Amino acid sequence: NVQFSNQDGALGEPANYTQFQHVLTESELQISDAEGKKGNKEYFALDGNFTGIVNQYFYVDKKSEALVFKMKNDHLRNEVRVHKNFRTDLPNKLYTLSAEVEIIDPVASMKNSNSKQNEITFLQVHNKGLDNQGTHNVPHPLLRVVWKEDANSVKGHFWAMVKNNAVICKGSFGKKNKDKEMCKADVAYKKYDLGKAPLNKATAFDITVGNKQLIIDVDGKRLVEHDIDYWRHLLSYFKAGVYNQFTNGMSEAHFNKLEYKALE
Amino acid sequence: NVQFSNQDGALGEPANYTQFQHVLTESELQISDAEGKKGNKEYFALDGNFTGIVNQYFYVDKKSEALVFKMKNDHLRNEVRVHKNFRTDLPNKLYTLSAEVEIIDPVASMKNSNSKQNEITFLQVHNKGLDNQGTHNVPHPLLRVVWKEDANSVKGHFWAMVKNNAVICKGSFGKKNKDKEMCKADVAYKKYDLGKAPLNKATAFDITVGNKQLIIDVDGKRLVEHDIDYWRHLLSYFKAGVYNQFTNGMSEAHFNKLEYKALE
Repeated sequence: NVQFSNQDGALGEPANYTQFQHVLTESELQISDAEGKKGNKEYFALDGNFTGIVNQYFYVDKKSEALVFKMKNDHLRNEVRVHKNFRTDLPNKLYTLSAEVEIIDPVASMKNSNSKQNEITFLQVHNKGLDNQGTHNVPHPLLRVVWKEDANSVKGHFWAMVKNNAVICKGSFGKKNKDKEMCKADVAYKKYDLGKAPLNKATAFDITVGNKQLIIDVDGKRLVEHDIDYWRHLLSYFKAGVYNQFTNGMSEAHFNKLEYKALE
Repeated sequence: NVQFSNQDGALGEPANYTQFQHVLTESELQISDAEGKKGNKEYFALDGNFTGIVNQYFYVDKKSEALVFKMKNDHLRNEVRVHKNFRTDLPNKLYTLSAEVEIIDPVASMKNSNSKQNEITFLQVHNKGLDNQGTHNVPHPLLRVVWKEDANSVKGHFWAMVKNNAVICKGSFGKKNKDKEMCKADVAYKKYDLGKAPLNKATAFDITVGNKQLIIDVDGKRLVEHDIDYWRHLLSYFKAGVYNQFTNGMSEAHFNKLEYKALE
């Protein structure tokens, strides 16, 4: 049901913008049908060919040349997914996602939200599983970089939400773990305050995974340096865009820059 | 109702024999009620205190001073279980189980066996799981060292059955995997012929786990040297005794030597 159109030239087509071409070649698009049903998502450019992949939710702004990701409704998404499923535990192999991002009027996006979370996730490190096929996938990402509306009265900061073990804590395969100490919100996740999100300007994020480390630089400052030995068996991958943890509004993220690099 | 008895002195008590004291202090006993239900098991000596733990199934033969393990019925068990749940992937930590074992008249144990397997497992490396609590236990041991009746016309040989991935292939948590290629018998397992099992003679087994390697010496000859990078996340442990994969018989193994050694 996802439809593609540049609105007769109103919207720039991402594959035609040189600064995004290489990360698109390395990725596919995973995007919800915004008129569709909760949780739905569809995959495009499975081979990294983004020719003609553009619409009102995924496009390059012709004036700013920002790569724009939008999506509406709770738990729908719109994300570039870098194909490499990499090991996170090897000393000679480091994988880096570099973005400059501005979240556009996030307060308005959430003005009608009935969610207790009220987050926009715009960068992720997820796990594929034990192998490239997703065997024993853990349904929790290693990392969500979010814009969070209100974290105990701290308004509008970026946060890194870090899964701090490899334990399935929800769903069909978490029934035995759900109520254990390991699956408590305070144990299963480590939260890093990445500072106030500014309006009208971009913030640089550099996420480096490998050598049993999750590293995050924010505007060039090292804010996360987290050992992930516990994650060593899980092949992992990058996503960037938007994924909604709020109800009844439209999220909007502008990427001035989005690059992927593997150092082996 | 697992009961203990030295049969008024007919049977030597294992805790009183110096060559076995240390391995017992580091272990517990996991033993079926031989009159009990399929798959049953009870635990004793949880603190490594084997005083008073002896019966017709688990005792020291007074004349040979052989540590004897016996058990009857398919998939009933009688094993010592070393308590250390160790990492297998670290270069500076090696864990060794050293045994000298004779399988007593195994052909007669399996006289009336209706099993396609017809094995006696007497040494295992199993996994606890991600943690010391058994989270996400994989219900497949890394290693079973077995006496096998007939392996494609090869009779009475010792074998190392090595689980060759970390995939759950059976039970409630294996439904999604059990029919996939990774779970096929000749994919999930690597089988090492460890040579003919001699009668009336003991055989030396030295199993070393650590540094991403599973190593097995038989009579001082290096017959298994298996990379176990795939297992790196699974805390693992040693078992020795008898575990029956054959029907309507009594297994019996005699351990002249049983030592556990951690080199950290």
